[PDB]
Amino acid sequence: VTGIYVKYWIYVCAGMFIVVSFAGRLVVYKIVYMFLFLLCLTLFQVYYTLWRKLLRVFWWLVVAYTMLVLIAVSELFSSILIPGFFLLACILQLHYFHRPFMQLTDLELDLAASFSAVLTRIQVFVRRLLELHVFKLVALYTVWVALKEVSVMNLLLVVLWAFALPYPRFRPMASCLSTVWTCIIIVCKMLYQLKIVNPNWFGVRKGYPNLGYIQNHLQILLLLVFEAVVYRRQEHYRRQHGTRQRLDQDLLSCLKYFINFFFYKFGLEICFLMAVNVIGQRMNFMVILHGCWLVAILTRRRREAIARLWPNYCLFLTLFLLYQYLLCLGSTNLISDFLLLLCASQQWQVFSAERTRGEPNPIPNFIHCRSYLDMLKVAVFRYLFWLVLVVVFVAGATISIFGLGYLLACFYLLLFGTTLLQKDTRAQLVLWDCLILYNVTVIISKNMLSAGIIWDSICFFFLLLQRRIFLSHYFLHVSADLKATALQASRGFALYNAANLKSINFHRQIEEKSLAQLK
Repeated sequence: VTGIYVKYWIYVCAGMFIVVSFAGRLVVYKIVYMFLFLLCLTLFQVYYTLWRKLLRVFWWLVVAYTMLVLIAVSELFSSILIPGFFLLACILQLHYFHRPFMQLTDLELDLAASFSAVLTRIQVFVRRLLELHVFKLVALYTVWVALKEVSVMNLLLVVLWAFALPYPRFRPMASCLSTVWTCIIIVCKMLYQLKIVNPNWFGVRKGYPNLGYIQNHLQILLLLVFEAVVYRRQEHYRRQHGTRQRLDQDLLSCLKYFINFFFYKFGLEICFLMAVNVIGQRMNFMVILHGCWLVAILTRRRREAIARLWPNYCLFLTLFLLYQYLLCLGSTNLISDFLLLLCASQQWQVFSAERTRGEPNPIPNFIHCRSYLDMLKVAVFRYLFWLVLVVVFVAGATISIFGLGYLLACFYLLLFGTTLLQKDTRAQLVLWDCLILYNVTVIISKNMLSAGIIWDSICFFFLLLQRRIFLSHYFLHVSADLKATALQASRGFALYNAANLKSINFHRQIEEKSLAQLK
């Protein structure tokens, strides 16, 4: 208990600074003290050496605050309980928790196993997803900036995020510099709430309540500081304390080999899917140019020429995003377009990972006999190639103002699916590319009207999934079934002939016995 009472210092101080607002109007009394304290904590964290080594600055800030507030000054019973207890909690830390909470941060009934293992593994996955939470901080930053209320030059901070997203030379330096620029933006935000207003690059919204007009920037710089705290805890956990082949034992190892590499050879597919959702949601000629370049970057075949266009993909993203935000300035569609740029940035990052029969060999074993692969592995590998025609048909249901062509297409496919696997993969991929092209025509065609987007997008999604299947040497042994089932049919026909001959000569003898009985 003494560790929990001697370590919980910085978060409780930030809680005092967060609940220490609204003791008067916009002055140096309540809010500006907490703003300067959060800015001092930001300078201590981003100065890369005062993460826990500015106890002189902490004690001197407590000393200056208590000295000015105690030698300077129903309404006089909570402010002395606010800042009086602020100085009292600073001195109570100086007597209890300024030595222990700052010295330990140096650099020199069986739920307990699930609790500790989940804590350590959630910390590890939270670091690997704290790169992704720098991305999610960009996400919530824009989703509060351009989707709820415009912050203090929100275009500038979201633009810092915007060129921070695709570039790894920016990311470690520009992450801390973005925390510093968001802290300076919060300083300029709380310095803009003055009372001399005398009542397009400022947007002074005249913040009334003096608490709500900072939380979209205070929580933003605080999320960047939570990322900085995760980086510091990453350094601390580094100083202290599935395989691509071992997935074939159970479904949890499949989930481990999935979660480690969920975007690895899946990425550009989900990129195109998010592009499809963006084109569906945006409804603009900007989305028409977006879909023109997206379908053009689909129009070449492999994962190699498009891999050369993928730095050019990041190039048109960086050419598009800032101009789009400033042109809307002087949307939520732009927020999900930034999410699309985030997925494309992730792909542009991890494309060239050259660090790292065969697995095709246990697969004809793995079409009937597995621990738990086959129940899902060939339900994927066989019982989706028909289900795609079901979702083609329901896309032709809802609304088919012209969807009859893909009804006739799934008619041809529904007749020809037994033998289209029996084609070789060249013509298979030819006809699949033809089919996905004739799909992605119609979405941009339904963008040229100035509903029914989701079923076409889901059809497209399953089409990318089967394209991954139809390349794969994992699928070749499911395809090897079809040569056998094409060959052995006449033997089964002769088996039905022999079985019904057995039935007829089973019934003739019964009738002979009954006629003998009657005679």
